[PDB]
Amino acid sequence: MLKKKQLTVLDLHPGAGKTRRVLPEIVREAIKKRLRTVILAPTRVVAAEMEEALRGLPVRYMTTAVNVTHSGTEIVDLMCHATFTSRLLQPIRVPNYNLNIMDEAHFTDPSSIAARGYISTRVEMGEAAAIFMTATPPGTRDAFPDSNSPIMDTEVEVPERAWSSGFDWVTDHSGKTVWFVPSVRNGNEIAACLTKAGKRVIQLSRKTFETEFQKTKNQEWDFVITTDISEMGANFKADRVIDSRRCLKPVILDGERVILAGPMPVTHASAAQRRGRIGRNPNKPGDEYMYGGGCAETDEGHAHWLEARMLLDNIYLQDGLIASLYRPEADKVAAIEGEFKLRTEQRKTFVELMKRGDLPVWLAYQVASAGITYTDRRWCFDGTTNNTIMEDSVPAEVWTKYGEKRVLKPRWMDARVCSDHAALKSFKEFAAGKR
Ligand SMILES: Cn1cc(C(N)=O)c(C(F)F)n1
Repeated sequence: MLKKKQLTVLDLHPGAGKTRRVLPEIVREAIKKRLRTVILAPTRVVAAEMEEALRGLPVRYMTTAVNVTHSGTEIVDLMCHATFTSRLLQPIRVPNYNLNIMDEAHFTDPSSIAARGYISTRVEMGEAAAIFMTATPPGTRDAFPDSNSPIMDTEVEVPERAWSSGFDWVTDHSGKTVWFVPSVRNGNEIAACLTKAGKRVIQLSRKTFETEFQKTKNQEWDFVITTDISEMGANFKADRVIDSRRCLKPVILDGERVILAGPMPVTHASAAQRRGRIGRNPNKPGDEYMYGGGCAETDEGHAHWLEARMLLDNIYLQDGLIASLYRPEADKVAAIEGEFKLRTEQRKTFVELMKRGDLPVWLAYQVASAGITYTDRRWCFDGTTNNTIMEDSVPAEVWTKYGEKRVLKPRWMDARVCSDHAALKSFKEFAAGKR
């Protein structure tokens, strides 16, 4: 695996020990061979788990999720996917790693797709080796891969709203269930229904995942309601998955706005990862997977792949060369390489709108490319009428940095800024000049 110009897809089935058994073997070998190595975790939670698997090996943890005193001498770095791409974007020197290891390498967030693109391009250039660890590489068509123990698969109608009758099987179960919903809002409704029926429910989503995931260890629970973020290496001591088989797809319409389309079917890779939360313990056969729809290749035209191009157009590789997306996932977007390359000052604005601004990549790009500076929030208020953001069926309002109450009506409307209460709260703070 370790030879220059090699990219290896380590596609052992879910729970086959890629992270806890194989990875430390790869790391030991890398250190013996004096290969400057990076290890890329999808989440802080995974980073912390990796620390436990690698304990006693000389690894620099470039994350506050791990409390360790480094020697200074480590030639192996560990950071999150997002942190890697973030450092590439910024005017900070990122070592040209000889070996690049991506765990949970199916992650479809823009920064992860961009990271794969950059790393695979380095490998194709002859510069580096890489190892992508995932049970579900890009374009997999198998939603039902092998497991540590047999799984009972059943196609069944799964509720997506509060119910009073007709789904007794949901609540009659005495074990622990992980339930994949397509959005925070939808999970909130199902969670409230389960709570009303006497169940203990934890909810997980991107923004809450570190904090809330700990509750799954510290408290007793009957249900975990989660979005697709729990596809990325989240482990639960569960005996059932309920899978709506549904997700939201950000879609750019007319180059002009972003909508959250669907809910619509998940990919085969996502379904397999959802399912792969269970069947993990060879001493507990008969874990259940209840699934409420089919799969489809809904990554096609999904905005994350275009956003990944926006990231990659703005990462230095060599002169004017631009990294390509990783070949198996490169046709998911119709983009011209370099179309999104920004001049130095607009690039810095772009970066800052993502990093400090916490805006979606697409939105950050619209603002930066328009020649707007990071602190200039006039664009949050001067959109067309149909860009009015609504909060409880009334237009959302903030007090501007000038102290004037105005309706939130962004010049570029990206649905992700108001997909749930928390998101809209954050966008309100942004529009007000509060970060
Ligand atoms: C990516 N790449 C750039 C060069 C070069 N230095 O101009 C070469 C090699 F064939 F010399 N590969």
